[PDB]
Amino acid sequence: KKKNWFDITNWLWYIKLFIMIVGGLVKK
Repeated sequence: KKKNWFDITNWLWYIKLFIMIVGGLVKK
């Protein structure tokens, strides 16, 4: 489990969604 935690693909969804939740605030 913890040895595979470096696979950014697990938490990549929250990164892609960060642009969706902000919409217009994406530029900061």
